[PDB]
Amino acid sequence: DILLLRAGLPSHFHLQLSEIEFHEIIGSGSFGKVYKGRCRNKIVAIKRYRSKSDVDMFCREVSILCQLNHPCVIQFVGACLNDPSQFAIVTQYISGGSLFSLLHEQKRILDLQSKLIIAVDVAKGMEYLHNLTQPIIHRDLNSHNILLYEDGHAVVADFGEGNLRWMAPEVFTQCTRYTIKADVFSYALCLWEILTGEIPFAHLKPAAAAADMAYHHIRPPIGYSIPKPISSLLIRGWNACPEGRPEFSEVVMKLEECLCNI
Ligand SMILES: CNc1cc(Oc2c(Cl)cc(NC(=O)Nc3cccc(C(F)(F)F)c3)cc2Cl)ncn1
Repeated sequence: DILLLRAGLPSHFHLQLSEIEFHEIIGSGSFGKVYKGRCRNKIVAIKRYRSKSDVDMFCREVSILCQLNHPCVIQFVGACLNDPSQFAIVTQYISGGSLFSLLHEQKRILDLQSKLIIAVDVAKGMEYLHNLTQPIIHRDLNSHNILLYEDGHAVVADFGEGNLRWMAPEVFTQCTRYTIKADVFSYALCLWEILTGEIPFAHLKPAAAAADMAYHHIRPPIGYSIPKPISSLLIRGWNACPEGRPEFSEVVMKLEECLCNI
């Protein structure tokens, strides 16, 4: 199974653990630890791994990562595949921190152009993922999974955390496979999060906020201040009906159009 991955993975992506230099620990998880370090004269982040469940996730992640090549998506450096002790995933380190920190922790006041540049960059990355021959549903797009360069540009990542006529809506929805349009919903919430500088339903806990969007059809408030083209993107973006949400190819277009008038 691992051998099948070794073969499909381009040779230049093959790392030897000795090639990788581990400095500090940045985060933890079910998979193991995430180190910062140095590899091939680059400052990198290393996802070091500690069952068949765990390995299935490892192969999945590498298979995803070796395909990704876009300036708005995380950048794969390589993977070490010799034996399950040495399993690691290396990516180019990004130093500007998450979008979450910029908005809610550093609480920095942002120009509309600064806001729109991050928003466009995230839309491009998503457009990229959705337009792969085998499209990738991020499924967990949020401001924690959006990293920033020091000049204000953004990158999309993933830290890794019967008859229908009479069916209850919650039951119907579980029988309906979700699509890439699930990312457009998440994205819309991020877009609101950018412009307002507030966490979506900040006064609520996560599961409480989710229930109000699903059961009670509540969205974050869209003020008059927010520009017409973007408030439009919001309205259509977090539409309960997936088919009513726009593609990222259109999202990029509308947003780039805005960057010209600013
Ligand atoms: C703190 N600066 C960092 C941290 C860092 O850690 C990471 C991150 Cl953030 C991500 C990943 N790997 C992935 O994101 N993999 C992935 C899997 C499925 C889909 C996607 C995507 F991009 F399509 F959403 C990405 C690994 C590490 Cl070590 N990396 C850089 N700078």
